[PDB]
Amino acid sequence: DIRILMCPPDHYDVDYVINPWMEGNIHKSSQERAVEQWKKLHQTIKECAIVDLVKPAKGWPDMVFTASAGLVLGENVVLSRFYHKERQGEEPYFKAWFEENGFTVYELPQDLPFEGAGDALFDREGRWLWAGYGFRSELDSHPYIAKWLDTEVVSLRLIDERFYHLDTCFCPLSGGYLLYYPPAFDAYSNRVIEMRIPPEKRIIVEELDAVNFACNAVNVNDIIIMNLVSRTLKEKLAEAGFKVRETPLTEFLKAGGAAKCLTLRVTEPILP
Repeated sequence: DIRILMCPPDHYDVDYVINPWMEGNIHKSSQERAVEQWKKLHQTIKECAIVDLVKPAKGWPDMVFTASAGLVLGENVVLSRFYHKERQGEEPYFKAWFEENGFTVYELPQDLPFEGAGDALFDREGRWLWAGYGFRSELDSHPYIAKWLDTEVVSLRLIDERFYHLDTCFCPLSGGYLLYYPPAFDAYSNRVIEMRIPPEKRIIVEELDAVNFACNAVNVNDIIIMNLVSRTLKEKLAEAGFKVRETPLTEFLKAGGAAKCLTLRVTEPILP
């Protein structure tokens, strides 16, 4: 009953620069290698969850990054309104997928950016929604989300342009654990995190792992899937009870995304 939406890299390239990882990388991706990497990730995820696919649209290479299609809870989705025109053309295709698959879609005002699960991730027990802002999603979008989805929203301010989406530096896990990179957040936001997640449940990443997108991890039950990380972090995760599966995603890091960015969990139960 866990289903994840992905989108294959049929039209994938680096064609523009809308985050720091893309600088110097235009046309530096190998589409064939990207296909191989994506297929390995898809197979690994499919061993843990059902994978649904949306057909990619030519001219929107970042459509592979389905985490930003929208924010799902129950039968509802808040559709993303992308900050950059370079991704705004993905919106009708994602909307069509959500409507075809039975979701009720909420749409933000056109002038109010919000980038979906890329910037907003539920606490895994459903106690609240963590929502990033500062580079893509506007803080003013958070009340809309709170009302549309009937959830407390805990807003977190991102301060490092490399970690421009919440999901690149912050990953709620099963068992109450949180995998995150504190320097991506301002001091107040770190205090907000710390008030809610006690130290024994924090899995703190160091910069070396952060810049390899360690926090951009897919977690299904006790399995965590990520691009590549240190033995130090792998041992911390194993001690917390997680089975780590690594799979190479270098062609996607050239666009500033990794395993989690390539996925959207479309089964998010409403929990009592």
